[PDB]
Amino acid sequence: IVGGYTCGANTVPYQVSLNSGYHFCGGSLLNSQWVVSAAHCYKSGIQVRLGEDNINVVEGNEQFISASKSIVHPSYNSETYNNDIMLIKLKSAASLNSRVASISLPTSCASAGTQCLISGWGNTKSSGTSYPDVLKCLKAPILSDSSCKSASSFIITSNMFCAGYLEGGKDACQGDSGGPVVCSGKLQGIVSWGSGCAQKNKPGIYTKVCNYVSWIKQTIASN
Ligand SMILES: COC(=O)[C@H](Cc1cccc(C(=N)N)c1)NC(=O)CNS(=O)(=O)c1ccc(C)cc1
Ligand SMILES: [Ca+2]
Repeated sequence: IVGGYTCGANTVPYQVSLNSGYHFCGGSLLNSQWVVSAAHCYKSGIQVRLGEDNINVVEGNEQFISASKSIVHPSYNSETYNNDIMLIKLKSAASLNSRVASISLPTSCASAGTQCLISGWGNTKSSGTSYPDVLKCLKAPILSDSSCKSASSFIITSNMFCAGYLEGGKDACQGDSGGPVVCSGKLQGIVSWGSGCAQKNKPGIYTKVCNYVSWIKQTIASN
């Protein structure tokens, strides 16, 4: 997260870190047994880390639980990142508490201009690299598709939205992928892609979660 702020320990209790020896992506807890992340974060041997603030220090509220199954969206396209969404089932249910908690799925989508909270342990620099230990947070609005497309020339699909600031300085970044975009109490986005980080006229691109809720619910019901 570039241009954000330190969230405060466990203030984003649905935020998970995906670990394969090291943090590599974010995720969001959606019930005690399931995490949602980006398909482009898929790998085998994922350990889900819940209750994290400092990812390099055991502070006392963590739960480390191995993935038992990962399910990449049936129509995920790795070239364009269309349908960049994945479900991860935990080998054992998380013990839910004030620091390890689910985020509600939307019943309807979020409109342009709606303010959201984006969070993660990604790079905090727009030029070069610096990776934080504690969770970072950013408030950012959803942009209209037309403004986003005209400013950026990005090719996006109806399964993506743009959020951030066209002027630059505030954005998600490498290492935030898979993590949450929460707007008005609902998980509306997953950190997916962009061009650099926090560059002018290059806002962040997010998987549009509202389009996937029926798939999420039926997948969870059957697995
Ligand atoms: C700094 O490193 C990068 O090049 C960015 C990081 C990144 C990741 C996620 C979000 C942002 C953001 N600024 N909001 C930035 N990667 C990428 O930006 C994308 N990875 S990518 O290069 O593999 C890629 C690019 C474009 C498509 C359609 C699909 C995949
Ligand atoms: Ca920790």
